[PDB]
Amino acid sequence: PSPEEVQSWAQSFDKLMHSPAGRSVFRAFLRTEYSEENMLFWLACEELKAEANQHVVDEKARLIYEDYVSILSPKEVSLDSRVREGINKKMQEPSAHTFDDAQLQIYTLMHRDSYPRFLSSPTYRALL
Repeated sequence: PSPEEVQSWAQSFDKLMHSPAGRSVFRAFLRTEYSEENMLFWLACEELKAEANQHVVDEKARLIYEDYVSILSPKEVSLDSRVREGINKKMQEPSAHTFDDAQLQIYTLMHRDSYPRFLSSPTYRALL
């Protein structure tokens, strides 16, 4: 929580996701703009990598395809296109890298829509 996490996260993005306190401040600022669901969408996607098993890989795969692609609330991650078909075709016999295309597209939305304002958001200048 020192000006290092602040000066460090402003020079590179990895340091922001490769640390517990980073994923935290980002989880809060986003909550304001009502853009936190995408946050979990990243952990749930990068969580399936600590498995790559086979039996649990299927149950969990549904939680992701169910909690979003199916239906649940207006908080549906902004996504739906050529990828909606690739996920439905790859859904059979999934793997620890099926959302690699979806999880990527989103990580880009936060980097492009949240980084320009986060670098100047009070949540980050509030500790500066």
